[PDB]
Amino acid sequence: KVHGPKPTEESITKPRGPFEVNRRSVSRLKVKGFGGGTIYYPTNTTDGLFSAVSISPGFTGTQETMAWYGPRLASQGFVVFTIDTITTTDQPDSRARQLQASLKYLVNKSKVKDIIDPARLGVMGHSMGGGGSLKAALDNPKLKAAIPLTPWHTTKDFRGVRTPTLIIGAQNDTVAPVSQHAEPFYKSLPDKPGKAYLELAGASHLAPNTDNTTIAKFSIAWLKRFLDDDTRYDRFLCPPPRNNKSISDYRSTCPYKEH
Amino acid sequence: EPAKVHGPKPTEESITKPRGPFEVNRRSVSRLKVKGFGGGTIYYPTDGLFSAVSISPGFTGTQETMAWYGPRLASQGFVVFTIDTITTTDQPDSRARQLQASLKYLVNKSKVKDIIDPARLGVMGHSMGGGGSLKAALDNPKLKAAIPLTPWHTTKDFRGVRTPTLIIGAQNDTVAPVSQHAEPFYKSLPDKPGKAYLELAGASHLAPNTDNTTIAKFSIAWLKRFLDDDTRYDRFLCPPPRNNKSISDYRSTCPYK
Repeated sequence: KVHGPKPTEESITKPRGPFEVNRRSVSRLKVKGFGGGTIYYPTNTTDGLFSAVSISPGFTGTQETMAWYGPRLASQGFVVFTIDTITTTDQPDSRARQLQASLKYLVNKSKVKDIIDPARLGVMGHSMGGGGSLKAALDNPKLKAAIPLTPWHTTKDFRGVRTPTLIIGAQNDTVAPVSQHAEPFYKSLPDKPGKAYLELAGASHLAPNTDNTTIAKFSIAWLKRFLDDDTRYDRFLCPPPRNNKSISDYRSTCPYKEH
Repeated sequence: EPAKVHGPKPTEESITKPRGPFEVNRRSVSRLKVKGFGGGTIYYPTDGLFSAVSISPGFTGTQETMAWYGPRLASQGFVVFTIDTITTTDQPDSRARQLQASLKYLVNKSKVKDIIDPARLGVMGHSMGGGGSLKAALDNPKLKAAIPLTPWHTTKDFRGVRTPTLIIGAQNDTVAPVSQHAEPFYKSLPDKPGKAYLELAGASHLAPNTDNTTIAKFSIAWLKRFLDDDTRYDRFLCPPPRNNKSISDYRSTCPYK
């Protein structure tokens, strides 16, 4: 149950995949467990069901900070929900619950509920939202993928996360320094079902908030591989990338075996 | 993988006695012989296998604060490890890892490993150690029971804990006030596989550090029911207790099926 043609380096790095994207706003006034958001979804709803991902911003951030992920990922055959939080000062564990509440809304109530495979749901988030994604995955092992972007959390040990997790760090991050956040998070994760750490060379904490080919490629491959079980994307992930000036460090538990 | 039926069919009397039916022996584990925790004392019964439970102290506390659980529980047919932490100021999430390290030592390396059922492992702990027990269960869903005693943690949301959990609070606790620690922890836990909250009437934060018939009865019933799958002890837990002057509040997801 896969979408799109056989991928190439060229296809996965293009700003848009093969799907046209529609959007629907969800008002803060119409939902309770999070702050509303924007749903980006493939206009072609006549084929198979799609996997879905919710994406959280960080502290003081709104969905505007994450908007680029909407078209970039939805155009690859996903439903993508860029959420706002109840308040912009919500902490990571609250962000976790808001991510889960947003997925519940998407599958139970939203206008696109019947185009989503409710068994194939992921989380992503920036900064405290990335901390939130780790805790959301810890608390719901049914989640099939997590992508914490320059994550920040006071909890450091995520050994209980059973979800395939790609942590994206920023080498020169001073807000969530990788030695204190991304790296301990990654090292704590179990060997299986699959993890990776991708560190963006020369990047700062805000790198996730603007179109980034490296973030896009690896996030598309991760969601394809783990939400869709699409092994045609394994080639992008394993063996780990080499000779990439954008990537200052990479760690993995390649190969990732279907079990 | 069959359940255990250690000891005689229980009664109110049998479960409230300080010393249960099994003879207790004890072995020290040196701090200098382990790395993942601070050593401890293993209490174990005198041709079957027994479930095992590790027990953490709280902040600035040593195993002496939890020593009474060793005989009281081991005499009911359990291997009980009262651990020390690497330092007395270790934080809850570190205490979680030390509880898990202590269990791994028990099953892989200890002098009592031949009598332990490695499939049936639980955690308990006081205060920060009770926060630790919640995090240990969050992180290892194979654990079959958790008993956080007057727990303290900064993390409040344990909805990801898949282990049967009995939280014991103290009504008048000012260190880990129930409204800020035990109650939010309990409410966050999932409905299944089974949870309970027992609040000790008039009790302070230090209630868990002295022989307490209520703590003992409910802890024995919980470990029997969930580490051993010994449903002969269901009767003590469900329906919830009533008319008990020692219990100022009780919450459950009875029945536990």
